[PDB]
Amino acid sequence: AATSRPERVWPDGVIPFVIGGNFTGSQRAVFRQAMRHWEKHTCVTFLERTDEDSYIVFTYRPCGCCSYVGRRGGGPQAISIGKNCDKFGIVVHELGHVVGFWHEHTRPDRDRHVSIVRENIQPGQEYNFLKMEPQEVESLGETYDFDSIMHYARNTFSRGIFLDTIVPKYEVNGVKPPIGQRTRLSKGDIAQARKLYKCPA
Ligand SMILES: CCCCC[C@@H](C(=O)NCNC(=O)c1ccc(-c2ccc(C(=O)N[C@@H](CC(=O)O)C(=O)O)c(OCC)c2)o1)[C@@H](CC)N(O)C=O
Ligand SMILES: [Zn+2]
Ligand SMILES: [Zn+2]
Repeated sequence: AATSRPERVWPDGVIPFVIGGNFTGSQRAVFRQAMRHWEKHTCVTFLERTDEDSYIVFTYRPCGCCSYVGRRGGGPQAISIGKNCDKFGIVVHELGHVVGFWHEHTRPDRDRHVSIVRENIQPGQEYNFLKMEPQEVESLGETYDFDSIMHYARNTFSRGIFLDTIVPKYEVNGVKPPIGQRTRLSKGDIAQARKLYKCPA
């Protein structure tokens, strides 16, 4: 679910950052490592902000709303981290928003790849499962990525942990594809980010 908006792509892949107060040394290091993980596999670079007008701010607040998708422009933008969402893989996911990715399951073509089980969604959280409108996403010829760091788990926003809200529609390597990994960027995330940022081959 890569943004279609050219203005949201950070110029030259350069993303200035500020780490806010109220984070421990340990948390600050994880933010650095998550950024480095993005840097190792793509042409995106994260720089300590000096006088840039547009930059990200690691903002201490409860997990949830919101981390801005792509470059906002004309000022700072939040990447929001709290006590229950400060681990490496979660920060890598939220940095996925920063670089310009929406959630994978919101791709305009997602109904070919996953079923949404509406009856299992927590009432009031259904809006999180709406597709992006087709003018808002350009997938750059890349296949729907079940292994994406941007993909929801099977029971995200579910009424109960044993109730699925998202079910892949078909098998990959003779098994239903696992979804919701928060370990590392997938092959697909890297390939798609490289296309989005026009990285040298
Ligand atoms: C109502 C939508 C809820 C989305 C929550 C979601 C999320 O952040 N998803 C991705 N983002 C969005 O969908 C989305 C929509 C609008 C915005 C957004 C984000 C940040 C700002 C911002 O930087 N605000 C400033 C204050 C300000 O300048 O007004 C701040 O927080 O300091 C934003 O500002 C309005 C444009 C919008 O994000 C989060 C869940 C854990 N998640 O998945 C994280 O990985
Ligand atoms: Zn997210
Ligand atoms: Zn993708």
